Amino acid sequence: MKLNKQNLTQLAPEVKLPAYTLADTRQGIAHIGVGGFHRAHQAYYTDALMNTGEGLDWSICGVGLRSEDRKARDDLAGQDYLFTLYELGDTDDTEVRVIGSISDMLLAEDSAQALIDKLASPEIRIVSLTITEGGYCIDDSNGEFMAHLPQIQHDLAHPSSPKTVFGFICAALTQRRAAGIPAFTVMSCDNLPHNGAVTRKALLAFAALHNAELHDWIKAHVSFPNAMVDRITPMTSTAHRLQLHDEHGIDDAWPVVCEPFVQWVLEDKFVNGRPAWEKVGVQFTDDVTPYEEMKIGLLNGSHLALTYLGFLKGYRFVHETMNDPLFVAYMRAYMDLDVTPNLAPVPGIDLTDYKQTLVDRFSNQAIADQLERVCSDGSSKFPKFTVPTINRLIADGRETERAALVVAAWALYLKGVDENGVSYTIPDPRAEFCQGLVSDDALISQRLLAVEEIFGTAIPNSPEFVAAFERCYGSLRDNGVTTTLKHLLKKP
Ligand SMILES: NC(=O)c1ccc[n+]([C@@H]2O[C@H](COP(=O)([O-])OP(=O)(O)OC[C@H]3O[C@@H](n4cnc5c(N)ncnc54)[C@H](O)[C@@H]3O)[C@@H](O)[C@H]2O)c1
Repeated sequence: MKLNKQNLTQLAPEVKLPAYTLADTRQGIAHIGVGGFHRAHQAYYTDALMNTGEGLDWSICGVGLRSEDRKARDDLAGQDYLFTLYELGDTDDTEVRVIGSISDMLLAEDSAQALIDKLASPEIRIVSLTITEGGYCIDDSNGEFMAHLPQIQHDLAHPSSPKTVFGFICAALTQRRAAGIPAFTVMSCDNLPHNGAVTRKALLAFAALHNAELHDWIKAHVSFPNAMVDRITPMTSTAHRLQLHDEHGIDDAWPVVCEPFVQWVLEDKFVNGRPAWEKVGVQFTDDVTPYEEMKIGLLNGSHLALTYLGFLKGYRFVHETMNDPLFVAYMRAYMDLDVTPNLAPVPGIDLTDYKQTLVDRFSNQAIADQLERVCSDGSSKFPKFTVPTINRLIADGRETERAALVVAAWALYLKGVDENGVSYTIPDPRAEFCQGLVSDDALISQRLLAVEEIFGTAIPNSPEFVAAFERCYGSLRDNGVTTTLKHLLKKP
C-alpha cells in the first residue's frame, strides 16, 4: 500500500498513525537540510508532542538548498509529506510509525524569494539545521570564518539571491526587521562539539562582512542553543525500503530508518518560543557542551576509527566491524586510552557504562548502518571528530599510534580499492582534491597532512605523529588491516 493521506487508514494494523488531524497543524519551524537525521530525530519528537495534542502550531517546513534535495521534496510531496519512521534493533521493542510533523518542503531552485519569505514569516519561530559537519565554513585550525569560499563570496555579492544557509538566514532576518517581526532562534542539530557556538560565530562573521549594523542586531536578537543530538540514522538504501514493504506492507518512496535509542539534550535559549519538547523526552540543561563533547569524541570518533579500516578490510556495515574482535578491541583502546582522559566532567553520566552502550548500539545487527555513510565526508569530519583528540595527544606527549592509524586508514582508503579488490568512488565533497593528495605514496605525509582546514597545525609539525602515520600507512598497504591491528593491539 502506497503511503499517502488517502491510504493512511488502510495500512497494516501494527503501523502507528498520527493522532492529530493533519489539516489542523500550522508551521513554526523551518528546517534546512531535510535528510534522514532530521526526520528520525527533530521531526520524530515534534510528531510525538503533537500526538499528545499539543504544539500543533509547530509543524515543520523543510528547506532544500541543493540540487540533490529535489528528489527528497518530490518523494515526500507524492506522499502528502507523510513518511514512515522504521525503527530497527536486535534487543528490540521497535515500532513502525507514520510521521506527520513535516507539512511542506521548499527548494531554493524554485524561488530564492519564496524561501526568504517563508523564513521571514512571523509563524516561523525557529530555523533548525542539519547542513552537515562541514556546512558552517569555520576553519578549525585558526577559528576563522572562510569568507573566501566561492558560494560565500556569491552571497555577499548578491544578498537578495543567496545560495547558502548564511545568505538565506541574513536575508530573512533583514526582511523580518523591516516588517517589525521578531528574530527566530537558529537551532543547529549537526555533529559539532559546540554546535550552537559555531553557528553563532559563523553567522556573525558572515553578517560582519555585510555591515556592523546587521551583525550587531543579530548578536543582540538571535539565540544559538548548543545541543547534543543522538540517533543513528542510516541511509535509506533500496534494501531498507524493500524490508519495510516486505514486513509491514507499506510502499514508502523514502522512509527513514533508525535505531530505537534516541536522545536530545538542549540548552533552553529560544528568543521566540519553542515546542514543549520536554513533555516527550527532550532534556534541557544549562550547559550541554560537555555532553556534546563526550558524544562527538567517543561515538563519532569511534565511528571514524572503525569506518576506513572497515571499508579497507571489505566490511560494509557498522555491525560487521563489531563482529570482528580486533575492531572492538581497537575501539575500546581508542575510547579508553586516547579520548576518555581528555573529557570534561559529565554530571549524571557514568563514562564506563556510556562507552559500553556505544559498543552495544554499534553492534545492532538489524539496523544495517552503512560504512559508506560513516566514511562519507571525512574531509569535513576529521577536524570535528578526531583531530581535537590527536592534538591533545600531541600536546601531552601521549602515544598517537592508534589515532594516527585512523588518518593512515583514510589515506589508503582514498585510493579507492579495498583488500578484496572491490573498487569504490569516494563520497566526499572534496573527493577529487583528497584523492589527489594520495597519488604518490612517498609524498602522502607531506601533502595530505599539510591541509590545514582538515588537520590543523600541530599534526604536520609533530615528528612523533608523522612517524606514526607513516608506519601505519605502510603497514596497512603491505600487511593489511588485520595484521596491522594485531600488531598495534600489542603495544604497551
Ligand atoms: N545520520 C545520523 O546518524 C546522524 C546522527 C546525529 C547527527 N547527524 C547530523 O545530521 C547531518 C545530516 O545527516 P543525514 O544522515 O540526515 O544526512 P543526509 O545525507 O540524509 O542529508 C544531509 C542533508 O544536508 C543537506 N546539505 C548538505 N550540505 C549542505 C549545506 N552546505 N547547506 C545546506 N544543506 C546542506 C543535504 O542537501 C541534505 O538535505 C549530519 O551531517 C550530522 O551533522 C546525523
